[PDB]
Amino acid sequence: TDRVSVGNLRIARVLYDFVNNEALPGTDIDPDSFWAGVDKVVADLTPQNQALLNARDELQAQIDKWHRRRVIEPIDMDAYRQFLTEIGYLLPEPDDFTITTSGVDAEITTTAGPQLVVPVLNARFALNAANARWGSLYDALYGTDVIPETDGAEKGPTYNKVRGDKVIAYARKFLDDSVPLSSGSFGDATGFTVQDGQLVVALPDKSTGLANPGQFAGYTGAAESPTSVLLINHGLHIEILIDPESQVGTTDRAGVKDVILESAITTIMDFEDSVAAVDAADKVLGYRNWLGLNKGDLAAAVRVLNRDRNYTAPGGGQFTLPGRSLMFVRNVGHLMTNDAIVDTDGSEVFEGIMDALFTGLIAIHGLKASDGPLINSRTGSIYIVKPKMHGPAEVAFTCELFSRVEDVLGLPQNTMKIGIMDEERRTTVNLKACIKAAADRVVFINTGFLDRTGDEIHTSMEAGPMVRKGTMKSQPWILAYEDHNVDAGLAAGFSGRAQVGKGMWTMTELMADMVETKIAQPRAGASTAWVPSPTAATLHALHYHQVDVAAVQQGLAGKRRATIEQLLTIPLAKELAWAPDEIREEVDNNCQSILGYVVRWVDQGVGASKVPDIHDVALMEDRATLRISSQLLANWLRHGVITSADVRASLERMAPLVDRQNAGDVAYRPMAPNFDDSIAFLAAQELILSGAQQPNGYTEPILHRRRREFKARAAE
Ligand SMILES: O=C(O)/C(O)=C/C(=O)c1c[nH]c2ccccc12
Ligand SMILES: O=C(O)/C(O)=C/C(=O)c1c[nH]c2ccccc12
Ligand SMILES: [Mg+2]
Ligand SMILES: [Mg+2]
Ligand SMILES: [Mg+2]
Ligand SMILES: [Mg+2]
Repeated sequence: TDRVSVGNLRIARVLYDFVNNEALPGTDIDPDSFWAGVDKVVADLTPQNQALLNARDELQAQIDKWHRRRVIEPIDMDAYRQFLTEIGYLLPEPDDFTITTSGVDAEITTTAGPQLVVPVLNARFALNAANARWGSLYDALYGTDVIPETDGAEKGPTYNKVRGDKVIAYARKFLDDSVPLSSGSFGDATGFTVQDGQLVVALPDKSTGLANPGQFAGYTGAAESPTSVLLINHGLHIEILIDPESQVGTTDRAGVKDVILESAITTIMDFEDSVAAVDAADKVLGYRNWLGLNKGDLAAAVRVLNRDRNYTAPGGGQFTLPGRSLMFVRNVGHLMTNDAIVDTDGSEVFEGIMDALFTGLIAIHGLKASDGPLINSRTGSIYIVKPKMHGPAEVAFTCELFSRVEDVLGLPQNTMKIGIMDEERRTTVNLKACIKAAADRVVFINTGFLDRTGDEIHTSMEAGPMVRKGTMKSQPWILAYEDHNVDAGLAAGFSGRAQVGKGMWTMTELMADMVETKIAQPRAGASTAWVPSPTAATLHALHYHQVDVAAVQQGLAGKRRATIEQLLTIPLAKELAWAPDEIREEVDNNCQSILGYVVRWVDQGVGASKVPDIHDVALMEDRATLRISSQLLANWLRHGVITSADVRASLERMAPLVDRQNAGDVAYRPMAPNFDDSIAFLAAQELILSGAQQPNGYTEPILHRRRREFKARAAE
């Protein structure tokens, strides 16, 4: 075969060559030392990794049996909690402590703003994401439904000046709200000059300054005639571009062309739930993009990474603001193996261990000058998001895994920082202990609420039928879970030190709703929350201007707003909650969601994209939504809500629907009418019917297997 032998390992040639020829040069790490380190880290940590997974199996088995020796319905909370305690699921809270993480960048410790997540396998999206640090507010307002397409203000093939005027007025009002004038309104401004180092705004009757002069951050061009004016509010920059000779500028009363918002302050380059990668060839594509990102030289077809932005300080001197979001990388979690490396017995190597070694190695390039200044962390950290951990022993393992990798890479200890996803129940209920296990590495906690819902369903699979998917977002457990996350963070001293993050808005086209509703996240003390696109980053940024996150977090200090009983309130459906037609649309909804996502995953290897749902609402969802949908259907089938023919009929009904929605594509092979000849259709069916039997309801084992099958089939 085509592998390279290194001690006990057999490494796929593509990955071996990539590491040697692309990743290693420039690092000063000796190739022989690196590979021997890989072999030794893998040898030392593999049995512990496996034991952690066995522990999940043991715990879930005990829970399944507890429910199966079932009473007559309502759960006895005191008994249940005592049970969780006795089996080591629910562990004691450690005493109060404060995190000690150092060498973290201001983007994480201090700045509250949007956090963008993007599939690393897509080079052009990853590039747009890195550049999303700065975004046009005019484009984001004009191009979405935040400005209502009413009579007269609708989007056409050419610019609609009536709609344009609304965009302008929306932005003026934002300016008045965020950086107030001493008197008057930006709506009445006729010009901007800089005089003796202070901003002067001409009104039609007089001139005025900012109510708070300190919000004047800089400018470009001559002071007497600046091309732009830079402001700051709540640590976020706003830049008024001034150009009377432009399409929009000629219409504006002050010659204003656009308002640019500092938007995606950080971006997560994703190797996990938003990509499909099932072998070395797939991993390498991802590693190569992550490499191009850190070196500054990634470029896509049809392009490049933005340079830093130049300004003149009011006081007088040239300075620079970052032109890119600070980049995290999301590694895969502890579950999966990947044949990119096998051992001598032919066993696949743990993929999470590989990601640490390789994304860790590659990240070193972002700590040094690109060939321009260094791309990423100026304070010397590597930021890794670690998803899907179950409890504090699993966090401690990641800690030791990073420590060992730091040794192999010749990096100082604690260089590799951890963004902890709070997205599994055993982590939620032991959160304080989970943070403590990462006390000198943690840079965020985040409520990954979609995965969290999946785990909620799987954990209590045998308890009874669960409420519908759309109901989950408002169940007591999840609300308690959101508050409990913030409390634990603030109490560990995250304020000023680490991000307290919240979850993804998935409805990419429903931007007016996002602007209206996602404001609840910073209001809840979240210093960050996830957005699916640069456009969504720009709009979510509005929320950080209206909400003083720092102040909100100070007010929340010391409070305990969720009990363990609330956390443990299983989302069981009640007596006769649904009519026949309600059950049927919930089934169709889920079968459509599964099919539309799985067909692109297995056939084209796309792990995330805009997928229209049943009512054609565009959704940017990923593997976690699949986890929920398959687990819910498995749960309804398990408890007799629906029959196996119900499931079949719905799959078979929804399948041509999906073929139609994707009739546009060219690599698309239709599932109907020969369903059993469709590897994707079979994968979809398997995720439901075998769903209850997947470890913690995870979808990767079925998905990886079927994608690999498809790839193999398309080669004979
Ligand atoms: O009485 C109780 O409340 C309680 O929980 C009893 C026990 O767990 C055990 C008693 N003998 C044992 C041997 C092995 C493992 C557990 C036990
Ligand atoms: O809630 C979770 O468990 C979680 O981790 C969220 C996600 O991964 C994403 C949800 N929609 C997305 C679109 C693009 C990239 C990532 C995502
Ligand atoms: Mg006992
Ligand atoms: Mg997740
Ligand atoms: Mg319901
Ligand atoms: Mg199981």
